[PDB]
Amino acid sequence: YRRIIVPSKEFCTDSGLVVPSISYELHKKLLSVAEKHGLTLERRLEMTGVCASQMALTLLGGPQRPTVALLCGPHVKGAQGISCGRHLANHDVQVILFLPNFVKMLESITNELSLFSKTQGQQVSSLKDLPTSPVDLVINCLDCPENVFLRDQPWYKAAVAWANQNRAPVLSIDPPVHIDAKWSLALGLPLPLGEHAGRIYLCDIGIPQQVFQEVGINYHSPFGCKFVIPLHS
Amino acid sequence: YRRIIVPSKEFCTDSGLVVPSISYELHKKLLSVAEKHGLTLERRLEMTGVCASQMALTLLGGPQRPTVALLCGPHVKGAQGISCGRHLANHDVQVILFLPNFVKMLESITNELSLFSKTQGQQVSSLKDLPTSPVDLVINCLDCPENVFLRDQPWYKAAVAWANQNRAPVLSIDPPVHIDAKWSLALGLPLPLGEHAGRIYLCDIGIPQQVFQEVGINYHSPFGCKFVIPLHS
Repeated sequence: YRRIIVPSKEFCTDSGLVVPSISYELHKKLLSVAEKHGLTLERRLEMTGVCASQMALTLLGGPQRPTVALLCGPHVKGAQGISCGRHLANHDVQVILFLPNFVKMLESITNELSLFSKTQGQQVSSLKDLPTSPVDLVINCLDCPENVFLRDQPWYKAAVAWANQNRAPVLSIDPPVHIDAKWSLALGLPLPLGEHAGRIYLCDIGIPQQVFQEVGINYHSPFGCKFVIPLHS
Repeated sequence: YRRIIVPSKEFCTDSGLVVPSISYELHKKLLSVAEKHGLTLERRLEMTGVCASQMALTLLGGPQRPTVALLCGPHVKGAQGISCGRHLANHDVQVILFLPNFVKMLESITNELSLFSKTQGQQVSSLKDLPTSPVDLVINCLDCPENVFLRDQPWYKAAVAWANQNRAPVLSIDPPVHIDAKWSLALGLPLPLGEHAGRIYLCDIGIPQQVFQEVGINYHSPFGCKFVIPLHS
């Protein structure tokens, strides 16, 4: 039944609990309020990396080491990818992180890269440095909602072309609404993601119940004991 | 076999991998270097809360709601308990958090309580406000290594007495070396915890391989695909 009421796609859990989508703006408002009450970006980046890497370890079978190609953009969504990549590298996954070069440094990127640099992971700026043969998993964090001209950039188009030619299944962490992912990972509550997001999962990102209430969402947890759950149309 | 070499108790994993203890001083050094490289306290508090709550949810049976009494001190170890408590509350566990009153405020406590206040959790400063009947789980975060006189304090002795009389099993998150815990949770690498720690588990707190090397530890992950693992003598 319906325990989450928003003030547009609707999903349900394995147990039948309805989880509706929220708009980009309401998701942004929710996170801002969460941040005001002490759930900082750095905290969320850390938790998102742990919980995403747990999901990806499940996708990798979770018993040579499996190989993951991580495709990150120069934005906060790409920083979430680097966190996930560091946690995977910490757990003996062969991680190759692609991130194009840029000039305007971003705090979250700088911080995640600093920790990633101390792992056995490989950071590359060229798509040619990525494996030729299909990897076990591609993780896609190339696109960000705030960069409307990002999808027109040659570097982006090449990265997408690389993912399509590799043949490994694609997990997209926190993709935008408008690469065909095998799976996609929504955070907190889903945006109205469509068929190109593939199999949709939801990740808990630490948001207390009353933060939802403050933005006019009547929220009850759809997670049970799990931090990442499958969602169905 | 031995893939973790330190410059004192030794544990092993289910698969036979040897995990040695390290001194308090080396553990402190390890985390300081981790911090220097961007693994801030706030990130670790969030991660520790997630992974400890995941462990606690397994102890709770991982399916009325289960009930947890959280006993925290006015210190960083107590802040780790509050983090675990907020994550449990987010997952529909009935959480009652004990923290005694104090005057010298602490950033980590303040930030964790701010988030916990927005959950359905209950914060209390009196032991009489805790259940009269056995709860499902007691989580102990009462003691901290930095305070040698803490155990002499009436408030602490009372809290320990409360835990001993409740009948519920006790999980101790990150206890000091010198309450008989059923299980204890070590972080990153274990201290030489003895028999009063009960069944010892190790939690991944997100520390990259090369941070260990910088403090003289030849480290290889004992975790496999798990973020919390049981250790045996």
